Amino acid sequence: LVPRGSHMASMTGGQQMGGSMNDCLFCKIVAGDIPSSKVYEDEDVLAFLDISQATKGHTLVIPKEHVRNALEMTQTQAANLFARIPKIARALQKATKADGLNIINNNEETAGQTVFHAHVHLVPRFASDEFDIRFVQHEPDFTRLGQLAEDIQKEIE
Amino acid sequence: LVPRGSHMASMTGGQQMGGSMNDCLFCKIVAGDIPSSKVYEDEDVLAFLDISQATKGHTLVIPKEHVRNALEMTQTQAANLFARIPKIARALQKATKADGLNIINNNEETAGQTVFHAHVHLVPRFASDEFDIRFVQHEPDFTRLGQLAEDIQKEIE
Ligand code: NA
Ligand code: NA
Ligand code: NA
Ligand code: NA
Ligand SMILES: [Zn+2]
Ligand SMILES: [Zn+2]
Repeated sequence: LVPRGSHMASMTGGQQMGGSMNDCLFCKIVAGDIPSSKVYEDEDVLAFLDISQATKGHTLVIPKEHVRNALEMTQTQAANLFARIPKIARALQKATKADGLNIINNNEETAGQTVFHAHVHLVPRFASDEFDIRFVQHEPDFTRLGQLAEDIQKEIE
Repeated sequence: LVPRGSHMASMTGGQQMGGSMNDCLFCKIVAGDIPSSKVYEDEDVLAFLDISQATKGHTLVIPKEHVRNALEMTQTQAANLFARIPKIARALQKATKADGLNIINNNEETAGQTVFHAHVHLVPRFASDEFDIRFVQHEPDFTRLGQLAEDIQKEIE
């Protein structure tokens, strides 16, 4: 596991905020210091087009309150961030006439995270894209699978 | 857009539930009719290992209440489903000693959806995987990008 230990430690991982994180591009966008291509904003959340446009309409939805990623969120932070996502996604699909949509949150560098303020990608999909998720499949060993589930249950409890 | 029109139509897309959806494998799992490799359960949510194990510990988190996908959810449905996800993800990461994690929801067939009961994938990542997300990048035309954001804003409002 990743090291912990801060005068601002959070119970759920990461740091509590003791106004914004420094050297955080997304905090600077929230503060209005740096411009973004905005599509939605309310008291808790900001959504803007991802400038790299993995597909047409690719959007990031971020909390205004800084948190590193979902691995470090409280249930309240996660509930607040995602409550807005269906409404934004419906609008994105309508505007782009998309056939489908992927919702993606990446946590830490091995999962592709490079900006350390939580962001949820909304990636419209068009029956055409160079965008893709490689979901490989394996045949389960049910005995090992049962033991893995037991191990994970232990950690929740 | 996809056709609408049902005696059980939902305001947010899809159908309201008028006890469970028939011919739904995930509803049958929720009902306890079909077994699953469970890792977490509460009043609103069930999480179990995905039998295909895209990576070690790959888990699906589903609402007990049937809804097709996030495109058709209410804010309450989305808030309830994702509130539990950080806690489950932390446990999964601890149990597997994962270096990162992807959180993914796929909506409709072009985005990879094949089971039509909403499910959020938690995909542990290990610095090793054959699992991958292909996030292609493009250079923006800022004038077109600004018009696209305007169009999307129009649909939210
Ligand atoms: Na935290
Ligand atoms: Na990311
Ligand atoms: Na609905
Ligand atoms: Na899926
Ligand atoms: Zn930030
Ligand atoms: Zn169902």
